[PDB]
Amino acid sequence: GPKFPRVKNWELGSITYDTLCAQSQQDGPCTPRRCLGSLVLPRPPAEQLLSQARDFINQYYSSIKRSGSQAHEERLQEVEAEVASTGTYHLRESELVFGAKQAWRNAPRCVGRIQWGKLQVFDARDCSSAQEMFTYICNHIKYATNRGNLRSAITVFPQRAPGRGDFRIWNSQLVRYAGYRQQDGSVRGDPANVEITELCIQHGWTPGNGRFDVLPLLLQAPDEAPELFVLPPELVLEVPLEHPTLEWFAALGLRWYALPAVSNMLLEIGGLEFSAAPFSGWYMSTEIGTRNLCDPHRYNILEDVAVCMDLDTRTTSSLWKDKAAVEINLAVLHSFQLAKVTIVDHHAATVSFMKHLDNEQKARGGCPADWAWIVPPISGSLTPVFHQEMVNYILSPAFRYQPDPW
Amino acid sequence: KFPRVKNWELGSITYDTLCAQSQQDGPCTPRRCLGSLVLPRKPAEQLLSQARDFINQYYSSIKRSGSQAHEERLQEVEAEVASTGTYHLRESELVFGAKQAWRNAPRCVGRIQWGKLQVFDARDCSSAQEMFTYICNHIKYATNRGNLRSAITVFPQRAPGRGDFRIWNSQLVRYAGYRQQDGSVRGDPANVEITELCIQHGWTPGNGRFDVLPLLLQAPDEAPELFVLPPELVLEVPLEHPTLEWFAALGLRWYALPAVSNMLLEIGGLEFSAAPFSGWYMSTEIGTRNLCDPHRYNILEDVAVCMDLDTRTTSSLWKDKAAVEINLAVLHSFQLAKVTIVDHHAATVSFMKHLDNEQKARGGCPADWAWIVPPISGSLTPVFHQEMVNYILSPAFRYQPDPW
Ligand code: HEM
Ligand code: HEM
Ligand SMILES: CNCc1cccc(OCc2ccc3ccc(N)nc3c2)c1
Ligand SMILES: CNCc1cccc(OCc2ccc3ccc(N)nc3c2)c1
Ligand SMILES: C[C@H](O)[C@H](O)[C@H]1CNc2nc(N)[nH]c(=O)c2N1
Ligand SMILES: C[C@H](O)[C@H](O)[C@H]1CNc2nc(N)[nH]c(=O)c2N1
Ligand SMILES: [Zn+2]
Repeated sequence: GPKFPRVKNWELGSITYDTLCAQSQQDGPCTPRRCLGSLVLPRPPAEQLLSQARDFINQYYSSIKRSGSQAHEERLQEVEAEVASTGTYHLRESELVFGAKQAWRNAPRCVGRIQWGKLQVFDARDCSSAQEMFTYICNHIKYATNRGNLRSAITVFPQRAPGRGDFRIWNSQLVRYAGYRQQDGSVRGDPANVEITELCIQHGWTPGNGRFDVLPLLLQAPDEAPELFVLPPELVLEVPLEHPTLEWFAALGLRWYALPAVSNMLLEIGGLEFSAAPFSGWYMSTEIGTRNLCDPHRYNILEDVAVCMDLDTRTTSSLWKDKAAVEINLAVLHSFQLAKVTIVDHHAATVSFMKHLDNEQKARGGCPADWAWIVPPISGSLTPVFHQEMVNYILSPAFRYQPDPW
Repeated sequence: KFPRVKNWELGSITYDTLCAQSQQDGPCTPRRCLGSLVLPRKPAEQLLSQARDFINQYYSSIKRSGSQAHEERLQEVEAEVASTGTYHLRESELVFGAKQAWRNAPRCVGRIQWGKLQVFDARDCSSAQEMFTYICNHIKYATNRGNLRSAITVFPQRAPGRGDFRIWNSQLVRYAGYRQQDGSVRGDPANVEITELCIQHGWTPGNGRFDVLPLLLQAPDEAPELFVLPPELVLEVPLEHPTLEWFAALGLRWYALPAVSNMLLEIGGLEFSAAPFSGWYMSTEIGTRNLCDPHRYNILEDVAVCMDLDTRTTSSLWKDKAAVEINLAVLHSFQLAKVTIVDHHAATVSFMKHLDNEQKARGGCPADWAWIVPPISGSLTPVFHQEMVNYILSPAFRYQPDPW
């Protein structure tokens, strides 16, 4: 009936319509001729800045129920004046907080959005050096880790400025394991991290040689070479992996870090671009257990675990990969619980997401979601989100990919 | 322009140029992607263009493009359409058309097999009784005592101002779903509606969990007729587990032949409303979807209790552990019964080889990532890490409304 996408849940038979998608002011990669929804990474003039700024200020005043008021029209005139004399403008602190949270809420690929209202926003817009960035980051890590009782947080560094260089954190995460290319062609540690490891070495880092060496931070303040900073070990909480019934699993010496803190994304609010704005939550167990440890192009431990479980690895039909993978995931969950470090399994996460979808249906008339990323990498059809159709679209404020600084 | 397509495990890049041959719209627009939706929301010059395109594909396929036979066949089609508003395919064109529709099916992980398809021409069918004979022969051929062979039977095309030939069942073999008035369903909940239609058309119902349904067959503008399949034609595999001796005690079983019968086959603008086709099962369809889906037989909790797993909490991954044992039971049992089946690992591996064949052959291959990636162990298969482009090519299989 209504002129909006109809959206079905096939488990429950329930129907909704997404009206929120009509607020998208930015095109995705799909056309009526072909769907490109499965691609990971598909491919200012003051007039364009102003329309984005106005849109965000409207968003802000709506959220505090003062839409159309005197303070709304004054903030609008102030932003236009600011832009008129300087080419850019600045956010009030409470505007920054609302934007950072709206950006997380708007992120289609995040299954953890039930939590979006509980985000601690650290304003670091006064930072003027790389040393100072290191201080802010350390504080963030400390606050976010909270000795294993993890708290969502984001630290926002100064925005892109006309005729000045960007604040950048070169590492893709605040905590990452080194990946050392060996003379045979293979990689010790995390192959995902080969490039960043070699950049750290060029910049003067004395390299380790373990499978789990924590990388130093490479931090770049405006118009300056990046500087190297070693994280003090006591700040970086790690969890050794053991299995509840398989006693040998502990002998593998596997481990992972507690804090998933992404640091290379661009946070865009009202046309303003924050090139350095690391944020962190807590892991879903399949991220560590299935992706980081079992991806063929990552740690690739599946065959090793399977051999220890004495499975038949000469034939697909023994389901040795599925069997090993479940035990690895169980080890991740059990170890994190034993260490009292916050973690969530893929069943509890997806159930909480279904609740999130129901909330946003009422609050906003929809919720942008990327099915391929929301559905977990193991046990897909055993979670409720698998049977839930989703509509994917770009809303702003937004977290965005950005080119590597080198 | 043309999509850049990357495999994230191997770092290799292709470009899809096949998609430029798509002439029919999908559901997506640049404002929003609707790729996860299961079903679509909803003259003579048009028929002539689709007809001309298909004939061109056919003569190109046999390397005789431009031949005298080619030019004449285009005039034949043009003469039939100008005179009658429609036209008919020759058997060879139909055989080609059916294979191309399979080859073009973006949701099918089994397309490495696309050239090996037996095509039965049932276009000289005039009654429901005749459709039944054709269907029984199809099942007999396809089943082949456990050595499954892909096949399709094609019934008369749709015609203006006449009802359609239809098989009302979604698959030729399906288990009944009886709704007990205390809410629950005995049997397959996916089939409650078809089960009820059968009963009021005069079927005496059973009361088991695996009662094979009769077929409702409809000749144009006639009420459908009921036909019970000869029990010897329906091959079933009882499920047991290689190590859990209690598993056989569950009484689980499934049929060998996945034979879809409600899709529409479109070739060169002609529409075949009844064109059932079958191949063989991939184990996850039975183990994960049919037996473990919450809105199907939903046996996860039962198997979990038998394995003495901690059902109290999600963090024990009881669901994942039971699911794996069920899929293992399916593989073991089909293999023990000498019935064709492929596991999701072998299947996705063969699909990758297919993407590669098709890249060289046609410059791309339409694929629906959400459907190609198996319902358990997604990222442990190569297809997970492969980007895919989805679009509609003709000839094609399409959904069509339920005839009731
Ligand atoms: C609090 C617990 C959280 C959980 C369990 C969670 C879970 C996830 C997961 C599993 C993914 C998929 C990423 C992958 O597979 O590599 C993801 C993506 C994402 N998350 Fe969340 N998240 C959480 C908190 C946050 C926070 C605090 C933010 C930002 C303020 C955030 C923003 C994002 C963004 C932008 C993506 C997409 C990244 C990309 O496109 O590459 N998440 N999240
Ligand atoms: C020979 C072995 C075959 C295998 C292993 C196979 C595998 C599969 C699987 C796993 C699906 C997903 C279906 C679901 O989840 O319900 C599928 C879908 C599909 N298959 Fe195949 N298939 C085979 C043969 C065939 C043949 C012979 C045809 C037609 C000539 C065909 C046409 C299709 C079509 C049109 C779909 C999409 C159905 C829909 O959208 O509902 N397949 N296939
Ligand atoms: C390989 N895909 C791109 C890529 C590269 C590096 C990290 C990353 O992770 C995304 C991401 C972002 C935020 C997250 C928040 C919480 C969490 N558990 N995982 C999260 C994962 C994604
Ligand atoms: C969109 N409705 C989903 C739906 C409803 C009814 C049957 C069905 O089966 C799809 C299907 C089609 C062809 C197949 C060929 C081989 C095979 N193993 N499974 C196959 C599965 C799928
Ligand atoms: C090709 C495909 O898009 C790619 O492998 C995606 C699929 N789904 C994903 N889902 C999550 N959560 N994270 C990922 O990196 C990916 N990768
Ligand atoms: C909502 C979602 O698109 C829907 O559940 C799809 C997902 N992928 C699937 N994949 C296959 N093979 N079969 C299916 O029925 C589905 N269902
Ligand atoms: Zn799309």
